[PDB]
Amino acid sequence: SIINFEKLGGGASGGGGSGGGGSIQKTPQIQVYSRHPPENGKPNILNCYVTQFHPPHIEIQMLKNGKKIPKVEMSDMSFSKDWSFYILAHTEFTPTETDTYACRVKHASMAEPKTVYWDRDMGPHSLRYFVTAVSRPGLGEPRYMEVGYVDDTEFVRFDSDAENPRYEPRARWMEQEGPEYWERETQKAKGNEQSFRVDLRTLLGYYNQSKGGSHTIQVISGCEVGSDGRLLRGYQQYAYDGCDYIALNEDLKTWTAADMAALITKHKWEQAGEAERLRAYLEGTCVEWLRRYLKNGNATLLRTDSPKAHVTHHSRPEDKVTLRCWALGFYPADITLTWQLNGEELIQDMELVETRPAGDGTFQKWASVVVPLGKEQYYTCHVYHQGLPEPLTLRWEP
Repeated sequence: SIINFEKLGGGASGGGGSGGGGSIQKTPQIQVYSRHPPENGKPNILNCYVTQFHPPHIEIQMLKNGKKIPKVEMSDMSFSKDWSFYILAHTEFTPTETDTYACRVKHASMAEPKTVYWDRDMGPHSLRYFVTAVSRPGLGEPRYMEVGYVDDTEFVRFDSDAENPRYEPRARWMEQEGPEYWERETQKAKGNEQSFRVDLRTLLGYYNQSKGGSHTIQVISGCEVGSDGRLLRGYQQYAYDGCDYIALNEDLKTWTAADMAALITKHKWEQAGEAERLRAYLEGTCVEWLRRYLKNGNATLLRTDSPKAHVTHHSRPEDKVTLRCWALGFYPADITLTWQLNGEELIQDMELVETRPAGDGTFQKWASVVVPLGKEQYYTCHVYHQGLPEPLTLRWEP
C-alpha cells in the first residue's frame, strides 16, 4: 500500500517568470531482436526494447522492408532507478532470408527519428512504488500513474489514462485481496493524483517555466527489508523532469534538496514534520504490507529460471572471429557473463548488451569477444546466475 503523498509546493504559484528554464533530455537506447531463435519460415515475435529516455513521450514504429507494420503492441511504460523510462514494443512475424526489419524511434532528444535495423546473424525483499505525473498542455489532464513492485516484480498498477482509473492486480496472486483493499487503494491514488496535479502547476512557477510545456514529477517510495524483518533502507525520492529534486536521507530524519526550488519544499517539510510521518510509514505500514504481499505471492515470487546458454561463431574482417556467448530464457534478470582466456577474465575487451526482456517474462543477454581464427578453443564463456547450482562453462562447438 503506497503512502498518501504530501504536496511538494506551498500551494500559491506565480514566481513572475516564464520561458526561463528547462532541463536536459536523455536519448533512447534501442535493441531489436527476436523472442526465440530466428528460423526462416517459423512464426516468432520481434521485439524493440527502448530504454534510457526522458521525457516519457516517445513514438515507436516497427518496419518491414521500410513499410510500417500496422499491428505493433506496446507494453505499459515504466521507469528505472535513474529516472529514465523504458518500454517494449513487439509484433508477431515470420522471418525470411531476405526480409529486413527495423524499429524507428522519434523522441525530443533527437533531431530526426532513429532507425535501428534487426541484425539476425547466427536475502532481503522490497516493496517499492514508482510514481509518474506528466503534464500535457492542450492534450488534457496530467497523466498520473502508480506502479507497485515486490522485489522488482510489478504487482499492482493505477493509470489515470484508463477509462475509469482504478488500481489493478498485475500478478495473479494479488487477486486474493478483496474489494475493500482495491477500493481504498483506488481512492488514495485519485487523492494522490490531485496532489501531483497541483505540484505540477506550482513547480512550473518555482522554475519560471512556460505554461505550455510538458513536465514530469517522479517518485520512488518504499522499503527494503532484511530476512530478519528489520528495515534495511527506506526510500522517498523525487525528481522533476528526470533530475533529482529531494530525497529522504538514510537517517529517515533529514532531507537532501538538489536545488533551490527543492529547498522551499525542504523547509516546508521540516516545519510540518514530514520526515517523521514517512519514517513511521516506512518502518511500520510499508514493512507490514510487504510481508502480506510476500505471503500471498510466496509460491510465485521466489522462483528462478536458470539461463540456457550456447556460443555462436561469426566472421570478422580477415583473420579474426567473434565468439558470442548467449544466455536465454532466464529469470530473474540479474546475471553475469564473462569470457576467459587461460583461466583469466577478459572483461576489458568483451562487447555486451544490456540485459533485455524476451517478452514472455524471461530475459536474454549476450557477451562477445574477438579472437584469432583457429584459436576459438582457447576461450571459455562463464555464466553466473543466482539460479545456477554452479556457474556455467561453455566453449565454441563447431
